[PDB]
Amino acid sequence: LITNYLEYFNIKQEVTFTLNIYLDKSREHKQNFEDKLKFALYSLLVFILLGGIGRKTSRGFGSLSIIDVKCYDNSICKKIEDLAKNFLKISSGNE
RNA sequence: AUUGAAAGUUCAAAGCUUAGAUACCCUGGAGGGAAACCAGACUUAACAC
Repeated sequence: LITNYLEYFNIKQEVTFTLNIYLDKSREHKQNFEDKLKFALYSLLVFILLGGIGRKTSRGFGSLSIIDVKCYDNSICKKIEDLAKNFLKISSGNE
């Protein structure tokens, strides 16, 4: 009971992680792979911008924030790289 | 009324004897127990005011 109670307080502030994304190229452009993938990368950006990880993300906990994005295949993601660079500096709320 | 008449190719007799469907021969080669999946959802009640 004490272990179960004390583990609950392992809450840290500012957990920082690196999310790598690998891609299987062997899975070809079957019908619409490239656009499906681009839409999925946009969905990932929208997740990083509007959602969080873990429990009760609907109440602010686990809120995510971008620190650095780096593309490695421009032809697929170079419109997500900059569009996420669009969040490394936010002067005011209206912006 | 004929170079005729008469005359059982018959009798006895084991397709038997010896003889190994045996000799050589890998159920082996190839093949990812993987694929997908949020430990998460939410506060409510009571009376006082």
